[PDB]
Amino acid sequence: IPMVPAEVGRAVIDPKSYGTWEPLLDRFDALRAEAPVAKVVAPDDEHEPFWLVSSFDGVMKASKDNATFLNNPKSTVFTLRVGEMMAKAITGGSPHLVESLVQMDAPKHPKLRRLTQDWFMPKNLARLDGEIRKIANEAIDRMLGAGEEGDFMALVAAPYPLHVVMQILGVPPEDEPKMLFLTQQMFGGQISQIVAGAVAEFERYFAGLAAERRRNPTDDVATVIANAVVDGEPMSDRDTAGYYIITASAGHDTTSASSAGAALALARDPDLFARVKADRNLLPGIVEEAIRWTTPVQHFMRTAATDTELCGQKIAAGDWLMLNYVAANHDPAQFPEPRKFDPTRPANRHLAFGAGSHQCLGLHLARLEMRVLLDVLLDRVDSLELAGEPKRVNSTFVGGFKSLPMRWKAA
Ligand code: HEM
Repeated sequence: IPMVPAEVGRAVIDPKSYGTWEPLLDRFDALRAEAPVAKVVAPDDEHEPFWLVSSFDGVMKASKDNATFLNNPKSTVFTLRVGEMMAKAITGGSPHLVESLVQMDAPKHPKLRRLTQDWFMPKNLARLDGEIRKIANEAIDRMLGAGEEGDFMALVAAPYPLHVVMQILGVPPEDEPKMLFLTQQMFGGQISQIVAGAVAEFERYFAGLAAERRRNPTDDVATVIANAVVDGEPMSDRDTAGYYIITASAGHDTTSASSAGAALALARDPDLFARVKADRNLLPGIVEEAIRWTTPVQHFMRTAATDTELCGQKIAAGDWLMLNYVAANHDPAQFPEPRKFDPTRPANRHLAFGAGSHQCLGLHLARLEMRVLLDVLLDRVDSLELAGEPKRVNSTFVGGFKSLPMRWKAA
């Protein structure tokens, strides 16, 4: 049993390691080369032990072997023992606050996933070009309305993807502060009874939204969810609400982070800014690299179903494991100069969307949201730059930017 070095075991679980970023990257360089599958054990037992998987190859094999590496038995995100208890008191014994797609395994998982799979294809999403473009123009309206200076997060990256996800879920605009509470507080990085209450309110709320989409079906994803048939029957209100909830929470901060990372890289490299300004076909490479370079979803966990080996390391039945995508996406085995923001890297070769049977349902939509936003930005600004220091959020699960002060000149 290889052990992670003590300092690294402390760092990998610390939200501030992700805000800081660089030192953690260095610790992954040293760890991944010596022991890409290594045990993290807390000296005073504040969390259950887990295997840190730190190489691209480890995360890739772990991700693809969904029969061996399960999402349901244990919390799907790293948590300290206290958070796990809190979750179980809130739900009456499950570690999953809400139990949605990402927390399920076969046979239930693929049945529910398959429901929206067609809707999430590029083909179908291309029908939302206009609706997204309208929300991007609204985002850039706010940017330019602020003057020649302001916080890119507050103005553009934070609200925009949430507006897009409200639009595809049929959430009315006046319910925006409820959705933000949902993605910023309920999820995001006797209080048990208020969270239990709030969960139940969201479920009742989404059950009603789904009722309306059964009466008045539309082209959006809420309609697909609401009208689903599983095993000859409709989905329960719990599952139906679970589907709305995951779409919104998987869809928001993640796309905020990569949108932000893309604007950051454009702001810091004005020669690249000018080239994509003149040739928008450069945009897909930039989008893809912003997702890799930011790695908005920083880890997911798994539980081993059975005794197995990963990278020749023995893993015992019921072992908890962290698939660390930050570590995976900065592996020099796959990425030359892993640190550099490089838009010339090829598509569909990073692990920011994971791989295997849970691979991100929304990855085409995410990419599309970013491409559209950036196209709009590029038409409407002649010049962009940083006006202060970019700050990362301190969180272990979904990361991103707290603050992104910039300065620009309106085209
Ligand atoms: C840059 C933006 C995004 C990133 C980095 C990202 C990342 C991920 C990752 C790593 C997973 C788990 C994959 C695995 O376990 O192998 C996932 C799952 C998922 N994502 Fe995305 N995501 C993003 C955007 C979105 C968007 C915009 C939506 C929809 C609006 C979405 C919907 C989902 C859903 C429903 C799942 C669960 C899939 C399943 O369990 O089968 N995601 N995402």
